[PDB]
Amino acid sequence: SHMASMKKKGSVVIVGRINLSGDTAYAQQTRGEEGCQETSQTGRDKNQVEGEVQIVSTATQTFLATSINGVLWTVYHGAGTRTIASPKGPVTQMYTNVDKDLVGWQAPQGSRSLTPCTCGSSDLYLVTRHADVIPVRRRGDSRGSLLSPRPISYLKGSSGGPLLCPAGHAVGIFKAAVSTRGVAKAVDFIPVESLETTMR
Ligand SMILES: C=C[C@@H]1C[C@]1(NC(=O)[C@@H]1C[C@@H](Oc2ncc(OC)c3ccc(Cl)cc23)CN1C(=O)[C@@H](NC(=O)OC(C)(C)C)C(C)(C)C)C(=O)NS(=O)(=O)C1CC1
Ligand SMILES: [Zn+2]
Repeated sequence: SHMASMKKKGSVVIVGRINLSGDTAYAQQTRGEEGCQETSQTGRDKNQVEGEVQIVSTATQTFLATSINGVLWTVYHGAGTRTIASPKGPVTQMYTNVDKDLVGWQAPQGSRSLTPCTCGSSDLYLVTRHADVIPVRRRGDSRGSLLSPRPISYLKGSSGGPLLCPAGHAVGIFKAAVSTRGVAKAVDFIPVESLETTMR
């Protein structure tokens, strides 16, 4: 083929956040589609970053990313091997594991990090891209049941979002829905211990 006209994939772009700083959880958009597209190609993102849970986008997908221990984590099936846009240009992943469906970049300046859970608690809460907080009972190392099942439509675009313990520690990163006839009864996640193993 003709290398001179081979395209490059864009960067992952932060387009908003799930605000969890107050009494009420709600989604905020910080960048529109025109801006997202331009920032994805340049990889230069001068927007102020805040909070632990970012809403991110490529040209073709939108999902979430969560800061834990100074690393912005998300799913490989969303991000691939892409760089993330940042103030001084594209930033290369510092973690990539296709087997775990996991990628990570250094956490953006301005972001806040969740602390990894050491509670050993099995009463969890999944935070969606729509800022719904979904009670989840932990059922194994990497699976939890929804207390109230939801159609998979409800969860689509929330991979890379956090499962939190009652104290607000990060317990895992949302990976896949366990679905029966389109209804999500459970969720698979990357447990925080796996992140911490990946970090070492
Ligand atoms: C509905 C919301 C769920 C959380 C969600 N994730 C998904 O859709 C994922 C992607 C795909 O699975 C996997 N791909 C690649 C992997 O590695 C590279 C995986 C390594 C390990 C495992 Cl576990 C799965 C992997 C299929 N899938 C399912 O969840 C599927 N379920 C699934 O596969 O369930 C079982 C695993 C139990 C079979 C299905 C779509 C059918 C519900 C999402 O929101 N995505 S997204 O929209 O944001 C998209 C990033 C833009
Ligand atoms: Zn905890």
